[PDB]
Amino acid sequence: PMFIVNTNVPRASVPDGFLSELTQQLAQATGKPPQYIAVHVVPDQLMAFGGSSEPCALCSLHSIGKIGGAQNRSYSKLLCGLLAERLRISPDRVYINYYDMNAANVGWNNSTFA
Amino acid sequence: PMFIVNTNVPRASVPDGFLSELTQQLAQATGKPPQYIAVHVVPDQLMAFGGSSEPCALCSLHSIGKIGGAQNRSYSKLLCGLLAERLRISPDRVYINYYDMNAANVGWNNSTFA
Amino acid sequence: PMFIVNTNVPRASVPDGFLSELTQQLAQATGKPPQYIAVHVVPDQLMAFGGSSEPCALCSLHSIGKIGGAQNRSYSKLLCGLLAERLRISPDRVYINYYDMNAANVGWNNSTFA
Ligand SMILES: *C(=S)Nc1ccccc1
Ligand SMILES: *C(=S)Nc1ccccc1
Ligand SMILES: *C(=S)Nc1ccccc1
Repeated sequence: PMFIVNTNVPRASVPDGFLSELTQQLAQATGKPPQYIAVHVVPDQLMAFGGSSEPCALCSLHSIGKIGGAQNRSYSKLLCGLLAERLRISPDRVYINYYDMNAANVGWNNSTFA
Repeated sequence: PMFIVNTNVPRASVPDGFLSELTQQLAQATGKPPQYIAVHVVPDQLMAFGGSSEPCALCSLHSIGKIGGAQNRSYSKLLCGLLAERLRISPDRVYINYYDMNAANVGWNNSTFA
Repeated sequence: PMFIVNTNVPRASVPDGFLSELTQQLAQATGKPPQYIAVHVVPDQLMAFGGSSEPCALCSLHSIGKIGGAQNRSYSKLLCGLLAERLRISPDRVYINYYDMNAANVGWNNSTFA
């Protein structure tokens, strides 16, 4: 799986260890090996949520399976919790788009996962 | 909707009020409350369109429904119009990817919209 | 088609000519005139792959059709090859998400491709 967070929170407000914590927590939540988890944090963005420039985030999670109603609710609780506790972003100012990728549509190591 | 614009136009050429204008115009265009709308503008990018580094944009619009042939043509006229007027980007150097998201695949406020 | 690369490799390590090379190589690979090809490279990113911040890349390729098992394997060999040669990123630290877009869901020039 891969997780991207885009936020208007400044770079200096992203704590040491944040990418490592995301990696560990995503491994735990998806049950997948941390070796293949990718994470990407993009601070200092020009963004608004509900017309307001208070702290917010727009995120994506891509996974080959492990995407669905109950799973995505669990991921949202986990990820909004992390964004609130580490970046001080209110959960009601976060969107996360979930993508269930077909293995044939994910490239890696000169080939695909199919 | 959530609207993201990535462009090689520099930050100083993005006019004051642009995020709010995008929010207002998308609210009016989708018939939705502005409290739902998220906007994200990413200037100063290293990009090319047709091999040329003249002003261009790569964009995404995500919505839970309200995505379809006629609706997407209307969004494109609106959004290319704003990019032309405000960022001086030719409409034939803009791509907008439209995504019809399922409510179960959009996280918000510790849960999803399902 | 549109190709986006997000990487932790620094801006100075992206060769002059890289966007033009990507455009030409993708034109040849997708069978499309280069006038339609968009490319976007995002260096200096805060990212990790497998918990490590060694060079890595997270990419996307969007196309109206011409996406599938064998085609995507060929794109992955091409694109991982270029990232390895030009940016010195190991192919096993690259993900490429492939998206088969419907023509009605791609805006361009005040309308869509439908
Ligand atoms: C998870 S091991 N990685 C992943 C899943 C889906 C798309 C890209 C990467
Ligand atoms: C477009 S109104 N944005 C949107 C719709 C539904 C849920 C969240 C955001
Ligand atoms: C290639 S003609 N351009 C393209 C394909 C898919 C989505 C956006 C742009």
